[PDB]
Amino acid sequence: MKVAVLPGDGIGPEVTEAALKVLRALDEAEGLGLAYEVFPFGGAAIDAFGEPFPEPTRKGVEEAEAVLLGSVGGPKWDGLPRKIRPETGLLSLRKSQDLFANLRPAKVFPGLERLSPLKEEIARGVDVLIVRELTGGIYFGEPRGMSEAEAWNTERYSKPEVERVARVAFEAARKRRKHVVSVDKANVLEVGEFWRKTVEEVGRGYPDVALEHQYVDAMAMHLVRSPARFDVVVTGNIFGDILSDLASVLPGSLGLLPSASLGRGTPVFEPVHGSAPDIAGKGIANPTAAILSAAMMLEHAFGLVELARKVEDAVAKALLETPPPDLGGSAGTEAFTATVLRHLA
Amino acid sequence: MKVAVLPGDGIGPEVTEAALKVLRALDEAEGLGLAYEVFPFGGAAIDAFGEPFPEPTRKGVEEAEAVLLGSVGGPKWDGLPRKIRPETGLLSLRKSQDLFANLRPAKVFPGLERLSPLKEEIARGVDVLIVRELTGGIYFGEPRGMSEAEAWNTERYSKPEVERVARVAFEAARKRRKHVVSVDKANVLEVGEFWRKTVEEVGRGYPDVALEHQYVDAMAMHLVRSPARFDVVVTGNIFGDILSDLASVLPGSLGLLPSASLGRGTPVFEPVHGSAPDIAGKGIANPTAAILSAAMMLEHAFGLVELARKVEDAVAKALLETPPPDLGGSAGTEAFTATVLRHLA
Ligand SMILES: CS/C=C(\O)C(=O)O
Ligand SMILES: CS/C=C(\O)C(=O)O
Ligand SMILES: [Mg+2]
Ligand SMILES: [Mg+2]
Repeated sequence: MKVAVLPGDGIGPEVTEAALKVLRALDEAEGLGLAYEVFPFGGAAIDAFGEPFPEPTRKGVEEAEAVLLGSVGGPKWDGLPRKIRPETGLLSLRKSQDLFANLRPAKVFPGLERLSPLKEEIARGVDVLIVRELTGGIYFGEPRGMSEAEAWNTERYSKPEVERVARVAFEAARKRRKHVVSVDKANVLEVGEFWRKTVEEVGRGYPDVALEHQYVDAMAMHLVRSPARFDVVVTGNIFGDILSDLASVLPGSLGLLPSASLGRGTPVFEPVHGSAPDIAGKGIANPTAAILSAAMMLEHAFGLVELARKVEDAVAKALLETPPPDLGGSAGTEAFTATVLRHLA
Repeated sequence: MKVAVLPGDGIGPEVTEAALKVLRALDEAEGLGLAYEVFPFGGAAIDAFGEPFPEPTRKGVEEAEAVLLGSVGGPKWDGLPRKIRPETGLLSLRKSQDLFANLRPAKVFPGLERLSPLKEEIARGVDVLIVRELTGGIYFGEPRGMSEAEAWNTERYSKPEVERVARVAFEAARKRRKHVVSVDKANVLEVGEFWRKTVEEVGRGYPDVALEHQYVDAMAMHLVRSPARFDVVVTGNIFGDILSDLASVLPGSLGLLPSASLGRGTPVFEPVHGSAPDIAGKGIANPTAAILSAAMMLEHAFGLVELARKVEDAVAKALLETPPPDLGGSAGTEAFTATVLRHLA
């Protein structure tokens, strides 16, 4: 279990640190290879190297079997050359490993229905994972331009691009509730039809996982009227861009949300939240997102599903017992983490 | 006020009839040109003409200043040649008038917050109109195809296409709460940038209406966390296809939802709901959608905004006093309509 740890900026190191306490506790009690090293990333890296993705860090990432990322960015770097801003650090990092699968789970833990924008009965049981294709589609298609009278972008997927992201979604569902929904616009766009026929075929290699197809519009509705019926959801880039964002508001607090990015290279696992300069150093950031990213790490990077569910279950109990300030309670970062640890023990 | 009335099938004529009672009442009390004629459309037209969009109806549409549509379709026509199915009637009708602007309002009437999938506090006050470009974008772009190893669609807007739909949204906002949000993916797609710069420029011709720009993902979130802050929302075809569907689940009952389609030709105003064969002839269909389409007609086709708000206000009072079965109450089509009429008087 060789992890490169990239705490970054703002609340990044605070929440990262909380995740490590959890990973460490887990190491001592269960004995894992846990070996890890802290590299400077983003702002922290600029401060000390003139650039956000240094070669020592680049070296660490490569060699590591997984990256636990914090968050990067902040005022003290916002007026800087695009090529060198902390955000372009993220972009290089991701590109550097050809991560084509973004996993974002939206979960409403038992008792936390009160937080959802949805009504109690609709929010109960929600636990959906959105799997987004990262490297293809309209965001990257050629030809693409703007003339004065018109503009054009091209949505483009090839068969191997659809296949790999599909495969990730199926692996994921097998570790979960064995049900996949694939989202396209197949009744209108050929790229849609193409997606659907291709995923249908991949699904044939996972006879344990059921597969079902919906239209992106239909799906935007279901995510609001009845999100609790879904398990894994997989889709193309732009739609994933919309849908995970849609799914994400569901638990009703930013501090709850983890992320994994998978592909060829080193998997990266990060909280969705940014570096939160307005609260950095206050010891109040909710570390759930980070801890849940470690959980996701154990799961997707190390096939350690049971340990992942153990963290999740501890976190779910902590969120009830000593909820953080963003959940309406009082537990600062260290104190909440201590509650997670009481439940791992 | 020359209206071609196209009741169609299933609950179509039932709910259409309710809207006419309202329009008629409104005619006698306020004196409008109300003149109208019932043409057979969809199934009804097939039954008696071998085809769903007959030339008498085609004639009526053209010559009429507005079409009040019911709904078409049903089992007794589903196994028929594409070219002749009731749905292709809809398609020809719409095409025949080059309707490029689809307006769908999602409204949570006071006291009906209980119906929303959203929580009471978020649902209160929601009254958003989604304006969708109908005739351009990726749904229609060339080149477009599927090979065996890949598939491609092209998203394409020209400056006059963006302009006309923008204009419709601005006209609409002036009649409402004078605030427009334009939704694109401008930080990634040139078509996005192009949309945004173009709408920005149109906005300059409506100095009474404020204009604001969001990303389709951001907007999917806002529609769920805080839909009550919006007035008119305008966007491209595919995004509109997603977003209005998203907005539409918000009032929390299909029977509440109206639609207008505007362009060069005759404006058509219809309920979003289909022909509902499973309840046709039972005298229970909620006629709110239809009545609200007449309301939309008065408004968008005849600039009669005050009369439109009068219908809306009556409908809102009826929905509280004698709610229909789909709202959890008992009022069948005639009885609910009678409650609308008591409040128009
Ligand atoms: C393009 S991938 C973005 C994320 O993974 C995030 O915002 O956490
Ligand atoms: C393509 S436009 C669709 C509608 O207007 C509707 O479903 O009511
Ligand atoms: Mg399968
Ligand atoms: Mg303006």
